[PDB]
Amino acid sequence: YKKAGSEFALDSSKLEAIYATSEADRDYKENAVDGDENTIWHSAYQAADKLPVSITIKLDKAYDLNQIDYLPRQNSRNGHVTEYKIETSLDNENWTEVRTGNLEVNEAGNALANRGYNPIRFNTINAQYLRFTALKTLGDTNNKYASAAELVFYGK
Ligand SMILES: [Ca+2]
Ligand SMILES: [Ca+2]
Repeated sequence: YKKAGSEFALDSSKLEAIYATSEADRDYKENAVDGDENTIWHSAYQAADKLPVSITIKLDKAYDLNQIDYLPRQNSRNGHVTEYKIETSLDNENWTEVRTGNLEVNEAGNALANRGYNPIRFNTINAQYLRFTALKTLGDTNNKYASAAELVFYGK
């Protein structure tokens, strides 16, 4: 039987990545919301690159949103987000801060506790744009670059 809430997951074709602070290689912003667990967005990792970095997703219409799931890159820890901010907008110009938060880490504070989908819930807000910002991340250099395999959105 279904997980409470799962019927409200939006198809990934409804999510367009319209902005990211930077990108590396072929790890395009669009890959954070292409419904493919195997493709990632990864921000750039040259000397002047640093956190924070953001990625902005446009939905096909406004929704009443109350959750996104963050899926970490599945075959490497580089860019795993550990602290994030969520903002939303109706017009891609006036932003509301909807939450900041942390994803759980291990005892050492150097690896994610949950390698799968990490739920990020917030009070329902009508929005057509959501900006996800990586404030802290893990990697072979920590707190420098972010990645995301998927951002799954829930709304009505
Ligand atoms: Ca998409
Ligand atoms: Ca992907």
